[PDB]
This record gives sequence, C-alpha cells and structure tokens, in this order.
Amino acid sequence: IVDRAKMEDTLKRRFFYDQAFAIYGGVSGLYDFGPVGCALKNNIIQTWRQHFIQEEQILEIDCTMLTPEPVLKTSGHVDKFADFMVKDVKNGECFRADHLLKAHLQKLMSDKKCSVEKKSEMESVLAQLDNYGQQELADLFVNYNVKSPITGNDLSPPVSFNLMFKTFIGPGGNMPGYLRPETAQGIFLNFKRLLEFNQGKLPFAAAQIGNSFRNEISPRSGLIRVREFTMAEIEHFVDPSEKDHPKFQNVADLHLYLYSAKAQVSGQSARKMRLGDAVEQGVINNTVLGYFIGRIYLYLTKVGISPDKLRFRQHMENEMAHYACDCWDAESKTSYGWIEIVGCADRSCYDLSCHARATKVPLVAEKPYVEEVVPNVIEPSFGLGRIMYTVFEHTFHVREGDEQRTFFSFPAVVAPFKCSVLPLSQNQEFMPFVKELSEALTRHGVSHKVDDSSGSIGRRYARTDEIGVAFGVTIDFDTVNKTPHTATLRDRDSMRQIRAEISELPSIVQDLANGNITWADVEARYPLFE
Amino acid sequence: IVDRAKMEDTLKRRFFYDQAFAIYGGVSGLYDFGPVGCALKNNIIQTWRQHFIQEEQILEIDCTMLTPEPVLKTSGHVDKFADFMVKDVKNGECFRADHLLKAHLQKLMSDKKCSVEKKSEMESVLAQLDNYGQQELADLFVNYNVKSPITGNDLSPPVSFNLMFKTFIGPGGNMPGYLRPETAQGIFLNFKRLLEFNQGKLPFAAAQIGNSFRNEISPRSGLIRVREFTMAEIEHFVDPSEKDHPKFQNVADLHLYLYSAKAQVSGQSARKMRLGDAVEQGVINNTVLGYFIGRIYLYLTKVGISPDKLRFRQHMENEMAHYACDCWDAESKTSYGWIEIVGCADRSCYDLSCHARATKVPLVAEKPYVEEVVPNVIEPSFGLGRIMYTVFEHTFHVREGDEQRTFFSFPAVVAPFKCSVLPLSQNQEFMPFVKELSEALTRHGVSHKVDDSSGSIGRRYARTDEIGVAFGVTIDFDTVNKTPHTATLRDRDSMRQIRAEISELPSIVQDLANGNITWADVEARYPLFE
Ligand SMILES: NCC(=O)NS(=O)(=O)OC[C@@H]1O[C@@H](n2cnc3c(N)ncnc32)[C@H](O)[C@H]1O
Ligand SMILES: NCC(=O)NS(=O)(=O)OC[C@@H]1O[C@@H](n2cnc3c(N)ncnc32)[C@H](O)[C@H]1O
Repeated sequence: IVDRAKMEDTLKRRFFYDQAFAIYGGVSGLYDFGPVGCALKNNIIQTWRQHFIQEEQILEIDCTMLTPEPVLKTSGHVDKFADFMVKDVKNGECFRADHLLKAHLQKLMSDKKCSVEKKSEMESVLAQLDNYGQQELADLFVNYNVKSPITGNDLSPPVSFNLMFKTFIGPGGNMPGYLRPETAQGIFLNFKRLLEFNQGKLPFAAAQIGNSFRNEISPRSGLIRVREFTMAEIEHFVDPSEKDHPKFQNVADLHLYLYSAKAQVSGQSARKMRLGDAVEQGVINNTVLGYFIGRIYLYLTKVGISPDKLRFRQHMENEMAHYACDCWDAESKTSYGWIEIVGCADRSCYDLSCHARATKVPLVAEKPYVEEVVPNVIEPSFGLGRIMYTVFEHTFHVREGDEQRTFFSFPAVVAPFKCSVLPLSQNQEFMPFVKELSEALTRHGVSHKVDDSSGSIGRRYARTDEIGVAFGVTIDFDTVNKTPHTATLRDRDSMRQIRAEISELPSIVQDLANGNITWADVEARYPLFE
Repeated sequence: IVDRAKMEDTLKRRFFYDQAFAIYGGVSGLYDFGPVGCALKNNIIQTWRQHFIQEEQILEIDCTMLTPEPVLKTSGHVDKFADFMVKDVKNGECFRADHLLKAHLQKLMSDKKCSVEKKSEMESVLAQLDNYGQQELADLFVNYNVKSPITGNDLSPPVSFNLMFKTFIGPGGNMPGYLRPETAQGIFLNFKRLLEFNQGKLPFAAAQIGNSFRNEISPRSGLIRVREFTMAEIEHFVDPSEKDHPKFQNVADLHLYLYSAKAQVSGQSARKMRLGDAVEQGVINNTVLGYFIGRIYLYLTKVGISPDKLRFRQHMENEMAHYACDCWDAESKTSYGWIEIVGCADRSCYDLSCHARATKVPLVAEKPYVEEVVPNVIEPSFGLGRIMYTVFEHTFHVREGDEQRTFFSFPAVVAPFKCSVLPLSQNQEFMPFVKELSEALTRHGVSHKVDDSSGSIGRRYARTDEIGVAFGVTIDFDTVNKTPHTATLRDRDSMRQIRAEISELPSIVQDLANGNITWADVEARYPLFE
C-alpha cells in the first residue's frame, strides 16, 4: 500500500520526471526526465550493465530505431502485434478493450449487490483476460455490456489496433516503415557477424540498450504505460540440444514466488519455491531460463524492488507473445496491481527462421561430423522504465512527523548520489574542511554533493532525504574548532548520527555504500550523536 | 588525404559499424554499431560528459523523441526546416538540389575545356550555395542545366522537402507529430522548472544527449549523412546584456583557423588567429561564443581530430539556421571535403519567445529594482556521429609493410580499450602472471583485454592495432622463468617495445594513457626491447 497521489507529486516537484510538452497540455504516455531522474535512470542502466553485460561477457551493439516494413513483416509484427481497442459510436474516443472489460468487472465484483457466486465467476474471467482472442472478447463485451467509462455510450466491437508507429523512410512513400517496438530484431538481423565474434560456437549472447516505440492506446498508467521507452534486451543464442546453463547452480538456492501456467488454470496461489526444485519438478523448463530468472531476481532486488512484492508469472497458451513458445515475466506488485517489468521469453528459432527464410539468407551454426543448427534464443527484456518506477513505490516512505516529509530508501547503488556533505557556514573556517572531505570522497568513488540550500541542518537533510541520498556528513564548528576534527555521519532512513574523525569518514561512507559494513556496525565502532 | 575505400572496408570488417538491415538490401542513411563501434562511441559521449556537463555543472534532462505538431510549428520547424530537392521527370528519383548543383559545377571546373575565367566564377557560385534560396537555386538549375546524375534526364524544379519524419501519436489521426530533429526543443519547453534549479538566476546551461531524426533525401555520405543519430546539445541560457563568459581567459590563447562571414564574401582564405584577438577585432561577437568555441576545439582535438584539418566557418545571412542570428560551425576536413561536425548557434530569444507567445505562458527571469528578461541561448550542438567519423579518417594509417596492415591512432581516452595483455601460452605457467597484471591494471583503471587469437605475437598485435588499442603487454617465458619477472611493453603506433618489471607496468601504462608520461620518457627510463 503506497500513496500514488502524494508520491507522484513529490517525484514531479523534485523533477525526477514530469509531463512532456507541459506548456501545451502535454501528450499522454510521454514524459520528460529531469536531473535527479536522469541520475537515477543512469544508475540503473549502469548497475544493469555490470549485472549482465559485464558478468556475462555479453556482446553489445547499437542498432537503428527506424525499421523498414519488410523486417517487421517477416518478424510477424505487422500482424500479431497489437491491442484490442474499442470506441464509443458517439465521439471518436478510444480505449484498450483488454483493460476496459477488466475495469467494468472489478466494478461489479466491488458492488455489494453481487452474489459471491458471480463474483467468483467474474474473477475467473479476469484471470484469463490476456488469452481472450477476438471472438471471446467480442462475446464478453456483449454479455457484460461494456460501455464507455465516461458518459456511458456504446463502444464499438473489439478491434485490433497495431501498436507500432508508422512513417516513411526517405522522400516519397515507396519505402514505408515503423519505429522498432523492441530492440531484438536488430540483434537478430546481425546474427551472422555476431556469431563470428564468439568463434561461430554457441552459446553467446548479444545485447542492446536503447529505445523502442509502442503507440499505446490509452496511456493512463503514469510512467508504467508509455509510448516511448528505454529497454535493455539480451539475446541469448543457445544450441537447442544444449538448453542447459553452466552457471545455474549460483541462482539455484533462491526462493522466489512462481505462478506457473497451471496455477493460473488450476486457480490456485503462486508458490514460493526454490529455483533448483522449480526446475526439478519441471515447472521451469530448462536451466538457461532458471539462471536468467535467478539473475533477473538478483538485479531487480539489488536495484530496490521489494522481495515480497515481486514474482514470476508464466504466460498462457494464447497470452503468449507472437514469437515465443514459453515465457516468464517478472511482476512487481504496485498501486497498479501486479505489472510486468521484465520479460523472459523462449522464442524458439522463430526469429532467425523467419528472417533466414524471407530473405533466403542462411542463419546457422555448427557443433562437433560437424552438424548445423538454428540457435534457440532465450531473451531477457528489461523495462528500465517500469523497473525504476517499481523502485519508486517500493521505497517511498513518509517521515513520521506531522510535517509530512517524504524520503526514498534507494539502495546506495542507485541513489542520485551516495553522500551529501553539508556544513553550517560558508566561510573559510570550513572550506579547507569541505574541500578535503569532497576530494577524499571522490578518491573513494563516492558520488556526493556539498549542500548550500538555506535552512536548519534538519531542514537541509529534508531535501537530501526527499530524493533518497544514502548518507550525509555534517561539518560544524566543533569539526573546525575542537581537535581532533570530527564530523557528523547521518543515515538517511534512521536519521541517526555518528560523530567521527572527519578523515576516516570517507573510507567509511565507502564501506557503507559498497555493502561492506552495516549502519549498526558503525554505531558499535563509533560514538553516537544526537 | 585518406583511403576511404580501404578504411570503410576495415571499419565494417571489425564491425565498428555496418549497414542496417543488411540481409534486406539495407536502408540508406541507416547503419548499426557493432561492439568496438559501441565501445568507442561510448568513450566519446563519456569524454564529452566530462569536458562539458561535468566541467560546467550543466543540468541534464532526457526528453521524448516523439514531438506533437504544435511544438515544432511554434519553433518554426514545420516551415523553414527542409532541403531543396529535385527529381527527374522520368522515374521518381530524388536528389538534394543543394548538392547536385554543386556536383555538376565541380565536374565543369574539373574538365580541362574550361576557361580559368568561368572556373573562378563557378567557384564563387559554390562558395554561396547555402545562401541560395528557392529562386536563385531555380535559375541556377537552369543556366547550368542540371540533369539527373544517372541516365541524365530532366530534373524537376528545386522544391522544399521537409526533413522531419512524420507520424501520429495515438489511435486515430487527430494528434499528428514528428520525430525531434534536435533535442533543444525539449530543453526549452522545460525552461520554467529548469531556471528554478539555478535559483532563477542566469546564466545556467541545461543539456541532453539523445537521438534526433532527420529524414534526409540522399544519404550517400556514409556515416556523415544519416537519418537517425545521437547528438549532445547544450542550451546555455544567458542574460542578453551579460553575453560575457567568466571563464573565457582559459581558451583565449588558442590559435585556431577562423573563416569569418566576411572572408567568405571577400573571397579570401581563413585566418589562424587567436580567440582573444578574434574577439577584440570583433570577429567573434562576444566571449560566451569564444569560450565555447575554445572548448569545442579542445574537445574535438582531445578526442582525436587533427588541429590542421579543423576550422570554424561562420554562417551567411541566409545560410543561417531558421532560429539563429549568428552561428559558427566546427568543420573537419575529410574525404567528403569540409563537413560541419559541431554547431555553435546564437539563437537569440527566438526559441523561448515563440513558445512563450504561442502558448501564452510567460518564460522569463529576473536580475538586480529586479528587472525581467528573456534569456538568450548560445547552443553548442555536437554531432557525435560525424565527430567519431572525423576521428576515424584523421587517425587511420597504413602500416608500412607490403602486407597491408591498418591501425588507428586513437587517443588513449577514446580507444576501444587502453591496453591489450597478451601471453604466449595458455598454460598455468602464465595464468598467475596474466591474472595479476589484469587485476592490477583494473585497480589502475586501465581498460584492457587478454588476447587469445591464434598467431605469432606480431600477428596478434596486428588485430590489436586494427582497432587502435593504445598499448600492449607481452608476457613470455622469460617473464615467468627469469627473475625478476619483466614483460614487454609495446606502443601501438611505433611498435617499439620495452622490457620491464611486470609489477610496475600497470602504474606505467596508466601514466602513459592519462598523459602523465611520454613513450620516449619510458624508453629513457626503461631498457628497450626488440
Ligand atoms: N523484445 C521482446 C519484447 O518486446 N518484450 S516485451 O516488451 O513485450 O515485454 C517486456 C516488457 O517491455 C516493457 N514495456 C512494454 N510496454 C511498455 C510500456 N508501455 N511502458 C514501459 N515499458 C513497457 C516492460 O517494462 C517489460 O516488462
Ligand atoms: N539543435 C540545433 C541543431 O539542429 N543543430 S544542427 O544539427 O543543425 O547542426 C549541428 C550538426 O548536427 C549534426 N548533424 C546534422 N545532420 C546530420 C546527419 N545527417 N548525420 C549526422 N549528423 C548530423 C552534425 O554532426 C552537427 O554539426
């Protein structure tokens, strides 16, 4: 339970992000990222690069965003990539059918005038919604009588609205195209010279961190639903017969909530298994999937998402992507209910096949006489957008002081900047102290900023906390005067302080942020301070 | 003089970049960046961030790419933003008039059958080409009889083809839009909450590093002309009466080639002045411009561009951008002649004005009773695309050995990775040595990679040089056997080596890359090696 109202308000005021083209009414599904937003957004794509590209020697490429017609036709995107949209036959108002029906039903199950017998039934209708194809969705839009949310008119019948943006490359209109709804296609259309890098042998994973455009219908989900976003995608090309990851054992003992395809059809709660077991019982196909699912958990977790508000639901036979046979999503429980933030497909040969065929250009590899194969691709797609957002809600708190102060408990690895050095006076009695501390902190690789903002120390740290700055060091007169020179070390969340030799503080703040020491350990080592 | 042929071939083979959607014939003006390309492309945007955002406490934001109709109409982009295109009345073949006429004339001046009197005249026609508006360009396209380059047919009359891509945001067609041809607009539409950050006082500069789409007509300039690219843009909001930069004196003593607007009309060569003087004589308006022009020089230079193949040409009264009153470009002499790689506008109030008006939302500041003003914006726009390319040609060399080996002399600050550790055998006699060296190099912050590729040491370093890896350390038997343990330190360009205690090498390779020591200094300190 979080305060979407109060939070959005804080986030936009400190300018983590806000509405794009504000002074024009703004466009739905489009937002701009302000300074702290950028800082935090770049800390996540950075933490990610380590956790994946670095930790897996993943090849990286940077493809185009403008894709020409054929490429997306071959991938079958021009076809199956779209959402069901309806529109009241009055004014041209559109709505994503998929969701409107869900909104209606919740309204019905919520009205006390409902028989527990129908309520239980409707749930069952929502717990399958993504499987509902053109027809079933058509009928349902009749039985339940779905009508325009506003001025309840009569919605047209569910239709298919392709989510890809449309444009024409170059003068004229001979070469039409779209804005890549995913980065993957580029990583595929480059398979040949990519295999080469890994010596033609599998497995090997390529990757991309760039934008994708998805002309959504009704962006009303805040940052969650946007028509333009940055996504990190890994394309793990493995040999079909070797769908077995060598590192699995590292993420084997993780105990994470899983919501199998069965548990969804056998209408039962998601279990909190162990990856190792989850694979034994054949819940999670192979180990390649398992490893990634494990890492994906370690990442989302490390960035800031709460272990208890995260899970992995599997897709349904027809909820499936138009390019996968099996797939698990990383869902984060938020004010918008559970929401997919990271996807883990298992698109089997379907990609390189389509392209190899359509162009008559062979896309394969070899193995030890030396047989040829079409690498199956397990693809972990990250919605850096929705991820940073989950981190927002999962770590947004309210200082328990009438005043109504709000702080973010961002892990030291994603905080706008780890420490905030703040002295009382600006005079020269302090500079020689602030200077050193800064340079010393710099030497220790600790992102920091010297505070200036007017106000009592406690009012200062108010803003520092506002944007989740991990720590803070107070430099007062006693720091300058008394000898030895000690400053105040203040933990963000607790607001508890520690007096300590301003010389050691750096190496300490470092150990704290790097997870090498606990706040408690500090209170045990150093004298407190009020 | 460079070998575009041989170079492009090398660049694409090592996969710095290549043609987008290759297995489909590919699209013109679109390319994909492979691994080394990315590594180098990220070293430049990184080196840039320091040189500017860091060194100038520049605020950073990340706006949308999809812009809605009004925004670009207000900026006057829907109007004046386009290139003159012609097309033979036979097949629908297009060409950018602006250039075709230039191609023709060069052909005429090149044919020996021309009177030195006409040749001199035609030049004068090219040395004004960007000023030629609809009419003048129309007449000229007649007099000289410009006809289709291929199958010389009859080109239509010069027309205006808007360079912005076109799409519709959301279902329907009520909300049309384009893909931002520049990042700036976003930095402007966010001025209010941006001024706020700097305490409402000027000057203060915002910035953005993202993509912009320019639906060019005839992309045939390789990477130079592309329909999609990453550009770093700084929006320096200064008070009209205070167009005087406090740091100028730092870049005052720089002596750089300038090609004033006059020198272009007074048909004379560009002078190699000094920024300080250049401002005295009122050649370069104010100092704000001067400082940036200075930095822009230091950057491009530091990244790899040759001091002698770089200059700053000013715009002409009607070559001017549709938003500037004064402007200087950073031109780099290349195989495609001089080409603008970095732009330095002086768009006076024109931006915030248009938007303030059109929306009726006031955009101003105050100064010490406390008067209000509309900040003038000096904007340094960087074409990270064309910049990295200039770096390619300006540092592409051919090993003087029949064999035909090609190396890149990339500054240690942009090289794919500074050092390349390479031992002879893979056995355990070496690992304990390779391991340490790597970790030690890591500790020193020196990007490196342990070589494996099969081949004689000299064949190995061949590939290392291919992609401009600054240095190389050879670990042989004597390194393992003999005591002390010394390895071979090899400079890329010279190929000259140095035998030295494998323990010190790290701190050394560091000092070398960080520009703290010279190769010569090393040869003087340590024993040579052949
Ligand atoms: N290349 C395979 C692929 O397309 N996978 S997927 O994108 O369909 O699935 C993964 C989801 O993509 C991201 N995503 C989707 N639509 C949005 C949105 N409108 N706003 C923000 N983030 C979004 C989600 O963050 C991530 O969970
Ligand atoms: N925001 C102000 C603005 O629009 N400035 S400007 O872009 O018109 O001028 C600066 C130039 O923009 C970049 N640029 C232009 N067109 C291309 C291209 N087709 N390929 C690659 N790079 C290009 C050039 O690298 C850079 O010199």
